[PDB]
Amino acid sequence: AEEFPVPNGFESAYREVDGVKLHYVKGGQGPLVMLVHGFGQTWYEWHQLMPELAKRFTVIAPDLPGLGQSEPPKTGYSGEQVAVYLHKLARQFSPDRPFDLVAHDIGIWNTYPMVVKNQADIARLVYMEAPIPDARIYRFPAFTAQGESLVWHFSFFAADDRLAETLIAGKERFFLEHFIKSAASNTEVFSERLLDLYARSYAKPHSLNASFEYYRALNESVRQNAELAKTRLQMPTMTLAGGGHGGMGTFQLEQMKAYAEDVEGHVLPGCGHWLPEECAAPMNRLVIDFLSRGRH
Amino acid sequence: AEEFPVPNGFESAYREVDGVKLHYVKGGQGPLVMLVHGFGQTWYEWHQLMPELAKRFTVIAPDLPGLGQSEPPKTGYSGEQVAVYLHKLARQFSPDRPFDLVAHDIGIWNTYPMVVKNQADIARLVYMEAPIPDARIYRFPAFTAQGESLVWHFSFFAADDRLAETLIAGKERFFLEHFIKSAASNTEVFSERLLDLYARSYAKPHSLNASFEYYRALNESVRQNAELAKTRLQMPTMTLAGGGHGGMGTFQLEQMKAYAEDVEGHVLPGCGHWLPEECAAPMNRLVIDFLSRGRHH
Repeated sequence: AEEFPVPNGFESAYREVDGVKLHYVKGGQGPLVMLVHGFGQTWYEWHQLMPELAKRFTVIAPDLPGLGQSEPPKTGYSGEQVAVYLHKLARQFSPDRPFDLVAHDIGIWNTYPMVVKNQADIARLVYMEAPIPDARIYRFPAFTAQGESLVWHFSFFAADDRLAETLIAGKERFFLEHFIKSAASNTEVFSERLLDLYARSYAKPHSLNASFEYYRALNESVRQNAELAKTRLQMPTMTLAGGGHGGMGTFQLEQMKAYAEDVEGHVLPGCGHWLPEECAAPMNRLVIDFLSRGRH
Repeated sequence: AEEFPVPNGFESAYREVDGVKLHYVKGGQGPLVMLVHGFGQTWYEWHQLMPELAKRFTVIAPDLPGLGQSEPPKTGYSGEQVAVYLHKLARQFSPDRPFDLVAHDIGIWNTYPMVVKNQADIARLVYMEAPIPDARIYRFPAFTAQGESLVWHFSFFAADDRLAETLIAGKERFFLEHFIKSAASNTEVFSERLLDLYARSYAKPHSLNASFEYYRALNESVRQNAELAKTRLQMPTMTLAGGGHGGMGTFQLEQMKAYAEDVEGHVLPGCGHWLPEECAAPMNRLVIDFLSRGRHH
């Protein structure tokens, strides 16, 4: 059974990586591009980009460990631990050539360490809508003169006593709608059917827990990255951020400048946090053009 | 019915104030001292301090509107609106003489406006463990490297769609134990028995909603206080703060210095947010001593 409809010409499949059964959807021909989703979502957030990208690239979109249809990690949920699974998965399909990486939301947390540690393996990098975990996150305000801040959920999700699972269980559909729409500019793209699909997936008890374990490991990820960041990224990089309600604005590019020698960035007016769904056409265009500057 | 045990020699009663029935516990003789609780709690947090004060003062401890056994406010939940109820209540019992005020947590939010607008009615003031609503609250971090963010719950509670009530309804007892203990240094004082009492009270549906309305009005309270703070507090004031896990530390006194001409502050080591329960002996002593510098029975 599939949690989300697979696009025509793609296959839903599984690979064991270090004893963890990872789910992915894969299609196309050419050099490999890996697309990595974030919280509240699955591989499916890429379903509109995948068909167009598959015209020029072999495209793979995995479910993060514990989410979608992927087994939980056996090591842990820190960025460095999770990135190993994603790196080895990619290498199973692109052993002889570097591959491209596109990541969104906590997809960034779960890929950065494998990028900085295996630079020869990464041809081009696209990062959108999420801080790389570092001391910058400790400056985000708890509360704003407009109400809810962007990242108060960091503390909610990281809290012990299984605070988040306990409060959210039985109300996954309600919570996810509030969470997604509150960080959106374009709330309409999130139909009741779409939210139904996402809620059913993350409502699996192991997935609801997995979701929050990423946040419970965030400080550890920050400590890990403090060491990793001593080495700058050298591959061509592009950042994307939403310029509307819910988006990161200039933060995305400004942070990445401290990490990457060769980076260009765009802020998309009228778009919030969920770029692939809120602003699919221009996001898809920018990603395709950026990756197509290389061999394909 | 009483949600919490009234101390010997005290009475539990009600007073209608501007159409709102407020519950309070009262005892003792002498000048009036009003003690105002905050979130997650009721008048009962003061129950160990009350008998001691009542030896020298008339002591009144009301339930905040909508919380404990008090009706919700009819006007609104902003500090200025709620402060009217508390000021009028106090003044029914002390119409011809100034009274003392002790406030904890959102008790501060709900009293600061009536203090600044009626300075002659307030003899002495003790504030503990909460920021006065102003621009400083927008600088607290959402997420910390060590321990936990002190005020991330502001956003949770203020969120639209009744996010907090919807998630917490039916799970009040679980949520309150986590909330209280995560903001405590001495977690051991929060026995299951005591937590049962507090949770039962704020589980009343109107109380759960009321709790969050105070946070939904926080920005409005900030805007109100921006005008009010143009006049400094002139009466003797004391701040207390926990120095341990969950406490405000030096922030309490540092902010109060911007509001008060006459302030002394204390940070209590090994104590978190819940001073009256976590550190009863030193907190009670500091409060009784400070209030007893003024005229008392």
